[PDB]
Amino acid sequence: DAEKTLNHLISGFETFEKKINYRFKNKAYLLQAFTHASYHYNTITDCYQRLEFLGDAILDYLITKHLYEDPRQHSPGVLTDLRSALVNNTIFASLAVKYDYHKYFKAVSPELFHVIDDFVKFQLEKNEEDIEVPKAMGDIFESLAGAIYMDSGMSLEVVWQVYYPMMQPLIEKFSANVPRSPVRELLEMEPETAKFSPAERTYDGKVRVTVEVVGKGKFKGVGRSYRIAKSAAARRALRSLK
Amino acid sequence: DAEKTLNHLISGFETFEKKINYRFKNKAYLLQAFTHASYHYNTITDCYQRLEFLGDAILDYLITKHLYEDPRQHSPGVLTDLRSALVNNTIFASLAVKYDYHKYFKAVSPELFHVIDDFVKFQLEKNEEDIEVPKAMGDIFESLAGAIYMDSGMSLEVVWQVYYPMMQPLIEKFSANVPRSPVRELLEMEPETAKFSPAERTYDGKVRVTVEVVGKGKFKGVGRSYRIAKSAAARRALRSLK
Repeated sequence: DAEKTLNHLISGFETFEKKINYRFKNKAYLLQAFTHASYHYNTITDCYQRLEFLGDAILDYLITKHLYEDPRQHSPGVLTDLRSALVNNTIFASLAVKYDYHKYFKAVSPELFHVIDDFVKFQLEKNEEDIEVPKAMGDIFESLAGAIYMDSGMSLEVVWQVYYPMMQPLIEKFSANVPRSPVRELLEMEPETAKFSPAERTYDGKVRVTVEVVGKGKFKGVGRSYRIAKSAAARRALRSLK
Repeated sequence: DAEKTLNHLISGFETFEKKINYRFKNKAYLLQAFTHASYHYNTITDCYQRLEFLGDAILDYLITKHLYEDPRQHSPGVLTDLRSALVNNTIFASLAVKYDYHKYFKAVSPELFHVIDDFVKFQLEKNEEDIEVPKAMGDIFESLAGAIYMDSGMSLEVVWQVYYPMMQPLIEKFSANVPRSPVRELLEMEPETAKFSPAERTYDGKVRVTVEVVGKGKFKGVGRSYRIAKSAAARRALRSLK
């Protein structure tokens, strides 16, 4: 008999919905999100794997919409590093356990749990390297996103309401700690008080540019593109004025 | 002088906006989307690279929302193949030229254009293998998506209004031509007239399942997960009834 097999299965999820602050209308989405493959007891939904897939795309689109909107207005080279370091099944996974995803994880695997656990313990100790990683726990951070979306009528903002909070901090500590895109570093630096020459091309076919400043004189950049010539000019500048 | 440098730069884009059926309020988004790095003439926007990045995520989220909603309700193994074959900078690129993206591409590179061209010609001939690929032309199929979105106040549906049309056909020809997920192959096949045993586990620890049918008798599947045991049961079934 179904309708009750289920309550059986979601007993406890009460806290989890509390912890993450969201409340599932179809609880079956919750459960599935969390049903691994080895959990041969659940016969009423698919494992979460199909919601893992979906969820990726979402977190992607999102962490990306994010990084790209950052007023730090990153260079595109650092954007793909940042994208790459932030979407990352190992990060996803370290969030899940920061968030207890592993307390409601449904599977059959002692094997897997000593892992999952040796893994959980590492994370927290660290929090006042060589430690292997429970793939699945990035995998469910994904799935849930899928789950929640599918719950809210496919709402991106909703999923974001929930998940921002969780990465917001990580995302932020990554970015402060990068290459200050040097034009922006210093359009910011000296606002309307630094000026950029038209672009002018060169004998070995590169673009060159030149920056003047407030009685701090003028610096001269070169590179194979404008964007680059520009920052190279900025970079030599940025240097002086320290 | 700026305001006119620009009209200079977008002369022609009239057709392109026509061809794809969309009309840019800020034309500068259009232009940028299309400004390569080697195009040292444009000094009023960034090259499109930052909009390439953004655009990826979008097409991703989208082609994905797509594949996952497909009533064929694919297995998750085929979903990542399909995702992988459809998002693919080489496909993106073959759409761009199917769509003339290359007529409005701004760059400096004869070098690149013999490529771009030897490339364009190949595609069309084919249309009533060893041919190398202009990365940039997937790259701008992406960017535009970025562009358009950024134009429409960040509207996903809008970008989709435009881009669906372009992949809709490709997407569709890929899917018809895959592994028919065998449960679905035949919940479809024989609707309410095929039944699935509870799951029952085994001596070497796998899940097993059994399917009965309309006086077409009963077939028996095994695999390390339920989902799998199921289709394996389905598969042996599917076989008989041909």
